[PDB]
Amino acid sequence: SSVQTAATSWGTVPSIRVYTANNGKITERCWDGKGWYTGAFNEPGDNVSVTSWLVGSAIHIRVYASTGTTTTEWCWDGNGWTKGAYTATN
Ligand SMILES: OC[C@@]1(O)OC[C@@H](O)[C@@H](O)[C@@H]1O
Ligand SMILES: OC[C@@]1(O)OC[C@@H](O)[C@@H](O)[C@@H]1O
Repeated sequence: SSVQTAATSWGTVPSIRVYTANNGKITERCWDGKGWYTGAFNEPGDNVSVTSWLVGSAIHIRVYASTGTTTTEWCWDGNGWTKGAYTATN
């Protein structure tokens, strides 16, 4: 019924990313210290989770988008979103 969210953050500002699964689609809202805005992530999914990590000054984000029993990993590594290698046999 209600939307389903996942959130991650990094640094001291901080930067925050909030992913919302709604009606089969996952979108992204972003905060970098100035106000909330809509991010570049939009992919199919009924469920979302996220994790992120820093390597020095580089942020790496992994978003896990699921529809049915299939989970697709999406990867941010500084140069746009790319499909990750994650697989599972659910
Ligand atoms: O604009 C900020 C942005 O580039 O930050 C990294 C990712 O969260 C992207 O989806 C997002 O658009
Ligand atoms: O750089 C992308 C990648 O290798 O990062 C680590 C894991 O998230 C993998 O599934 C993914 O393909």
